[PDB]
Order: sequence, then structure tokens, then C-alpha cells
Amino acid sequence: TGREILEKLERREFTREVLKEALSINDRGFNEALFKLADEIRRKYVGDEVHIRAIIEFSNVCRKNCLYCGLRRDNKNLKRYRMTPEEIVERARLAVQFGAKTIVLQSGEDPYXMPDVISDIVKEIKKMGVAVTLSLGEWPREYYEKWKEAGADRYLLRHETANPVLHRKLRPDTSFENRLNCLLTLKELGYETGAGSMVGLPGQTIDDLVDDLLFLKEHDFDMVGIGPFIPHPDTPLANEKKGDFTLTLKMVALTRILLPDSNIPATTAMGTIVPGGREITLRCGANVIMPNWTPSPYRQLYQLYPGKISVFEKDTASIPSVMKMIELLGRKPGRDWGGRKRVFET
Ligand SMILES: C[C@H](CCC(=O)NCCC[N+](C)(C)CCCS(=O)(=O)[O-])[C@H]1CC[C@H]2[C@@H]3[C@H](O)C[C@@H]4C[C@H](O)CC[C@]4(C)[C@H]3C[C@H](O)[C@]12C
Ligand SMILES: C[C@H](CCC(=O)NCCC[N+](C)(C)CCCS(=O)(=O)[O-])[C@H]1CC[C@H]2[C@@H]3[C@H](O)C[C@@H]4C[C@H](O)CC[C@]4(C)[C@H]3C[C@H](O)[C@]12C
Ligand SMILES: Nc1ncnc2c1ncn2[C@@H]1O[C@H](C[Se]C[C@H](N)C(=O)O)[C@@H](O)[C@H]1O
Ligand code: MET
Ligand code: SF4
Ligand SMILES: [Cl-]
Ligand SMILES: [Cl-]
Repeated sequence: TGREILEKLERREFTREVLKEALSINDRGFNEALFKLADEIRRKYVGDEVHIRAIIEFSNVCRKNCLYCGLRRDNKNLKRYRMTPEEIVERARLAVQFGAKTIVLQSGEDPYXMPDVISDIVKEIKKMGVAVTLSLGEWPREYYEKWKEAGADRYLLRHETANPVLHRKLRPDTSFENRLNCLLTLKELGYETGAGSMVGLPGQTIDDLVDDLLFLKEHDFDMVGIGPFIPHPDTPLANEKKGDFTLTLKMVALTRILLPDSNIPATTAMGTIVPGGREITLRCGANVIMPNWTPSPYRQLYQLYPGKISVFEKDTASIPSVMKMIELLGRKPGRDWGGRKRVFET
């Protein structure tokens, strides 16, 4: 019954059958209790601080062709852009002036920058006394090594799906094995490492979602980014169903229960499929928010999926808006870089 699943989650009996049953029960009472449990674990382990990561999406050029993504190379109905190094550095400086304590640099897999222009940008931003997170895709070990020597602190590389068959179908340039090898290299090089997955991919099953949770737990990732699949009209998956908000929220809540000391964002995709979805997610296990800091006129050209919020407002609105959010939630802004603070247990 739901009570018995909750009890097993509370005593840390994280078996495959317990996770499947949590994801399969659709009862409102059960779901609300699950969300309350995750919220309480979050508060006890990571407290009330919500860490702000300012994201600059500096290029929408990509060499890969992932079937879900609006930036895929085969999409000709997109104006491509690249920010200059100076633009990136100065836009980072503006975010630090606005109180950001981590800068995230994200792009398509755009060969132009790689590896040396990224290194040069990283060194300049590190002088500002903030954490730097990279989210640039799959590259050789040597590139990751260079970026770590340049001063990068963290790397986000969602595993997308832990089903190797599904992974290869959706990401035909590469494989799950390659994705995992990148994540293991990043861990070995001393990055704080983020993984995570989409929920509601075409062909993805409940057992696949269980395998995503067990994967995350196995590798003890420092950050876990989860959101729904949202179909993009200029992709092969244009006519597929969007991922379910509630199911995706349950994946966030279980991630917190499994990895109680991790850093878990309330992703912009969650706020795209449901109005107020980030705020809900911050009350169901999440403790990080990533306001968009990409400048106009580029911001509106980086749409992995459609409907992305934060496009019509001034490009400096997002940091103040998340600071208001944090206050109205009865939470506090992060006081330091918000690195992982491990609580060793049994
Ligand atoms: C805000 C709404 C509706 C509350 C409501 O409107 N309930 C009636 C009035 C109650 N009051 C005490 C204000 C007055 C009672 C006297 S009265 O005379 O009105 O009957 C309630 C109903 C269900 C609640 C969520 C669930 O828990 C799951 C989850 C637990 C986490 O931990 C925090 C996040 C989350 C999503 C919760 C948020 C919020 O909390 C919800 C939406
Ligand atoms: C950038 C400009 C010009 C001056 C400047 O270049 N200022 C650098 C500050 C650098 N820090 C953020 C590291 C200071 C931390 C001080 S603190 O005492 O908060 O630790 C300054 C002048 C007024 C400042 C805003 C207001 O204040 C209100 C508000 C406070 C929140 O809090 C952060 C967000 C917000 C919107 C502020 C953003 C930014 O900052 C503004 C625009
Ligand atoms: N089509 C679509 N739907 C949702 N999520 C997508 C899609 N394409 C790519 N992605 C995901 O974005 C991450 C990068 Se971080 C995303 C932000 N946190 C956000 O929510 O906007 C990719 O790794 C992929 O999972
Ligand atoms: C824009 S998608 C996120 C960054 C990188 N292209 C990746 O797929 O991991
Ligand atoms: S998900 Fe990342 S690698 Fe794949 S097409 Fe989009 S931008 Fe390129
Ligand atoms: Cl980060
Ligand atoms: Cl993320």
C-alpha cells in the first residue's frame, strides 16, 4: 500500500520494487506524502538556502543531431549565433554584479570555442571570485582536463536516459557508454559533476525511470537535473506527447530521498509545462534555481524546446525575479558558492 512504500522510503530500503511501486501509484494522498517527505529531507540535509546559478547560453551552434532538441544540426529553421569571448566575460561580470555566486556557461556542441577559447573565458570569470560550471556536451578527456586547469569547478552532463538502446536511438551521434565515460572522466578530474534525465521521452517506460534513479544513486552525483520532455516542432519528435509534470515531480522527489545531500535544480522546463512549476519543484525536493542570463538578441534563439519562459522581459529581470521567488517561498538566497556539502552516513 502507499503507507508501506513510504515507510520503506523512510527507512532507506531502496529496492527496485519500492521505486517502481512509488512511480506506479497514482493516489493523491500517496503523492502528497511523498512530496512532503522529499521536502522535509531537503530541509534537514540542505536547509532553506536556494542557490542561484546564472546561465549564459553563449552559442546555439551544434554538431550533434539529438532527436528531441531544437538545436539539432538538421534544424535549418533556426538563426544560429555565437557570443564573442568579451561579450561572455562581460555578461558574466554583470551577473556577479547582480549577486550570482555561480556562472553556468552552456552551449550546443559548437567546435569553434573548443578547447582554448573556453579556457580563456573560464580564467577571466574565475578572477571574479565565483564558481564556474560548464555545460558544453561530450568532448575529449584532454579538453576536460584543460578546462579544469583553467579553473572550472563543475560540469553538467545529463545522462538523458540510462536505457542504452533508447539512448542510441535518440542520440544517434553517440551512446550511453560514451556519455557515462564522459561523466566518469569528469568525476576523476575533480569536477563537481551533474547528471540527470528527461521524463516522458517517446518509448521510455516506468522501468526505465527506475533505472534512471538507480543510476543516479549508484554514481552519487553532486547535481541532478531532471525535467519533462517537451516536443519541439522543428524536430523528428514534434508530434510526440509531452512528459507528465506530476510524474517528473515524483522523479525529483525520489532523487532527493535517494541523494539527500545533493544539489537539485527546479528546472526551467518544469516552469514551462506548468505555470509556477519551478516553485512547486522547490517545495518537493529541489534547492537550486538557474535564472536565464543570456542577453537579447540571442536569448530568444536558444530554444531547446518551445515556450521557454523568461523571453519577453528585460534580460536583467531573471535574477531579481528569482530573489523575489525565494523570499515568497519562505526560503533564503545562498550565502556561498553552494557547493555540495556531503553528510556521510550509513
Ligand atoms: C496551498 C494548497 C491548498 C491548501 C489549502 O488551501 N487548504 C485549505 C485551507 C487550510 N488553511 C490552513 C489555510 C486553513 C484551514 C481552515 S479552513 O477554514 O480554511 O478550512 C496545498 C494543498 C496541497 C499542498 C501540497 C501538498 O501537501 C504536497 C506538497 C507538500 C510539500 O511539503 C510542499 C509542497 C506541496 C506541493 C504542497 C503545497 C501546498 O501546501 C498545497 C498545494
Ligand atoms: C550592479 C548595480 C550597480 C552597483 C554594483 O556594481 N554593485 C556590485 C555589487 C556586487 N555584490 C552583489 C557582490 C554586492 C553584494 C553586497 S551584499 O551586501 O548583498 O553582500 C547594483 C545597484 C543596485 C543593485 C540592486 C539592488 O541592491 C537591489 C537588489 C539586491 C539583491 O541583493 C541583488 C539584486 C538587486 C536587484 C541589486 C542588483 C545589483 O547589485 C544592482 C543593480
Ligand atoms: N525537447 C526538450 N525537452 C526538454 N528538455 C530538453 C529538450 N531538449 C533538450 N533538453 C534537455 O535540456 C538539457 C540541458 Se539543461 C535544461 C534546462 N535546465 C531547462 O530546463 O531549460 C539537455 O541535457 C536535455 O536533457
Ligand atoms: C543545450 S543541451 C545541454 C548542453 C550540451 N549540448 C548537452 O547536450 O549536454
Ligand atoms: S541536446 Fe545538447 S548535443 Fe544534443 S542537439 Fe541539443 S545542444 Fe546539441
Ligand atoms: Cl552549478
Ligand atoms: Cl539542469
